[PDB]
Amino acid sequence: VKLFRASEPILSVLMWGVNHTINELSNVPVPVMLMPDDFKAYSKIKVDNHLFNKENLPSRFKFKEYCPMVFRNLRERFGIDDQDYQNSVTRSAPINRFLTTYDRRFVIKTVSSEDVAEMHNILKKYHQFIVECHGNTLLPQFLGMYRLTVDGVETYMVVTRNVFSHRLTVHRKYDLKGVAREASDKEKAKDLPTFKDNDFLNELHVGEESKKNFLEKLKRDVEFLAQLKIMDYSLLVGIHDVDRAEQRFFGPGEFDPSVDVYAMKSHESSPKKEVYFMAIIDILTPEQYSKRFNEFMSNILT
Amino acid sequence: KVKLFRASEPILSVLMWGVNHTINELSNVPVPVMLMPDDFKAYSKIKVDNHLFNKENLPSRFKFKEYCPMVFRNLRERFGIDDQDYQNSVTRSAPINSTRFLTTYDRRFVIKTVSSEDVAEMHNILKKYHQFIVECHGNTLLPQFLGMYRLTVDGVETYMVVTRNVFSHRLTVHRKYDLKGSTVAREASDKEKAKDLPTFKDNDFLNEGQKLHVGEESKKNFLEKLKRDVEFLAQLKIMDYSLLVGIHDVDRAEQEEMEVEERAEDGPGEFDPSVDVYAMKSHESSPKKEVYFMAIIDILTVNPEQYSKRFNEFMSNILT
Ligand SMILES: Nc1ncnc2c1ncn2[C@@H]1O[C@H](COP(=O)(O)OP(=O)(O)NP(=O)(O)O)[C@@H](O)[C@H]1O
Ligand SMILES: Nc1ncnc2c1ncn2[C@@H]1O[C@H](COP(=O)(O)OP(=O)(O)NP(=O)(O)O)[C@@H](O)[C@H]1O
Ligand SMILES: Nc1ncnc2c1ncn2[C@@H]1O[C@H](COP(=O)(O)OP(=O)(O)NP(=O)(O)O)[C@@H](O)[C@H]1O
Repeated sequence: VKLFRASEPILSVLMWGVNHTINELSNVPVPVMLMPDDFKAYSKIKVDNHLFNKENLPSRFKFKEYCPMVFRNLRERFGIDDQDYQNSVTRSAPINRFLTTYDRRFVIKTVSSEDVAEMHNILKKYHQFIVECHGNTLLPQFLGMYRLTVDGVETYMVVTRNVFSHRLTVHRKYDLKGVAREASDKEKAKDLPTFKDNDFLNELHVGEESKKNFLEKLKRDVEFLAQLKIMDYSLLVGIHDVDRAEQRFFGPGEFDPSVDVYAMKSHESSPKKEVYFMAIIDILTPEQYSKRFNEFMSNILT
Repeated sequence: KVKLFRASEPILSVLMWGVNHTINELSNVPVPVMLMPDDFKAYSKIKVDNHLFNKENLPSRFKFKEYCPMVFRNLRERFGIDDQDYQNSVTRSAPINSTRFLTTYDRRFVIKTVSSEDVAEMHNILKKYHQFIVECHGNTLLPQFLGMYRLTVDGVETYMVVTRNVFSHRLTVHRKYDLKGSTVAREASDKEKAKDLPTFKDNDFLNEGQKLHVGEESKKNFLEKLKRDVEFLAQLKIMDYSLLVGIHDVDRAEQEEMEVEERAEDGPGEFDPSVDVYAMKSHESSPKKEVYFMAIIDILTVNPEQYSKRFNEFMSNILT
């Protein structure tokens, strides 16, 4: 029995909604190819309950899903099962605009109508690239996109794969832009600092073989982004120090590569034993920035 | 596994979609200790406007509304009907027709199109009808109401009520009567009489000498329901409802089926009573071995009191 209990009503609708669309999809055959109309398509449902089912949901709400077929394809191409995706959103309320699913597998980002429009502008080209690179990318993985309507207010959301491990704690964020920007004495007053380029140089050893696959990947992504006149991303980086973690059951530095899709173990010949997470984030908003950024990352490996 | 909701008309698709939708929704909703007053004023409404998506069987745009869902789920429970079952009967394959007199593909349930006025009359009587199904434990010749819906397709509204079938989902009806016990000439038409399975009326039955012989403990259970049922209806300003009577001929049912097997080369007279709920066997010492099906239908200078009494006498006499 899926109650849709959640702190905010808007969260209840997101749960209700992901549940609804995925069940509905399980009844729509998986086609032999996507079609052009699939990229212009959506699903809209308006609910009006009167004296019924009022416990966790609002009685009146709308739920809209953009290009359901495309995103179910992307999901597949990212090795994510629909039932799993559904369980991660519905089984428990997502948690703390930036959300994670209760199990930390997926990130839910609130976005503007301009973003949704930008998404539409890039989606076919972006899909074709996921095909061509067989899902092996450092680009953000777009899992679904929705418009919720609660109390006449519209809210747009994109679901992506979390960059960080869903289990392994993180101990240092780095948002790497590639001009100077640092961390705020106000932001450094928080438990998990979001440091930038300048702070990174002021303060990663994966080997020479993973670099030969990371950079292979990263450079092709950055190319594709340029040609989309997309600029202003970051590369998000995470660090998990194993030793500190220690201070039936899993173990230290133990992770599932098919789940924590961005996770990289450290070399043997390397200072502390740690697990890194790296992927490209925030792409919804060219060549200079791609050369200037691609070079910054390459200068952070050995 | 995949439910296409494929059907002869878009309206039936939407019917399938909607029964599927609501039963599924309902599965996420606990089962209450009691119903509350508002449960009887309650409804669910859904509006779908898909665009370029999922258009093979459903329309892109439709509405589905279910009346007092909690109250019908409860009716279903008291009539010994699982919601998953009910749902599979409506959604596994398209219902078939006889819009706008359908049966589920498996002949368990009947879907009747009704009027707006009918839907109103259901609301009027619903609180009373429910309480009646309570004190009578589900034992009644009255219609078993399992659901009530409004469909909107092409901006047209269609009202439908689901009942349990009076007839067997398995055994074959070879003859049927619709009886009111009226004073007026009730006979089947020239057109009716030439139909495949004509719906005969009071005077046909009478001028035909048929009695039904069910034998005592059956006759008693039946007549007791009838008295209680019709007295309930008369209480609720209800008139013009009929006793629906189907006859099944076992012998003819053993030969007809023996014709399919033969041409296909190129128990008998019994039924689960928990399923065929209005069926009674013919009396041990009767001519033909027969199964009857009898229920009241159509409840949505004569007044209701007199019609209740009258109807009851005629009915109480249709069978020895
Ligand atoms: N896939 C992901 N996995 C884990 N964390 C993520 C993921 N995507 C985004 N984030 C986080 O979500 C964040 C959004 O960044 P936002 O920093 O607050 O930038 P900002 O410009 O400084 N704030 P704003 O004023 O709203 O523009 C960062 O903390 C990211 O680490
Ligand atoms: N054109 C419409 N658009 C949307 N809703 C409508 C429309 N027309 C009728 N309705 C609603 O559909 C209903 C269902 O039919 P209505 O039969 O008379 O039921 P009711 O008996 O009035 N329900 P209740 O008051 O609980 O006894 C109406 O009351 C309206 O709520
Ligand atoms: N529960 C039921 N099971 C099987 N048949 C039913 C059931 N309820 C009603 N019927 C049908 O109802 C019939 C006669 O009345 P019903 O007519 O179809 O309403 P009506 O269309 O308003 N009046 P009419 O069509 O002229 O007889 C029978 O022939 C049955 O086919």
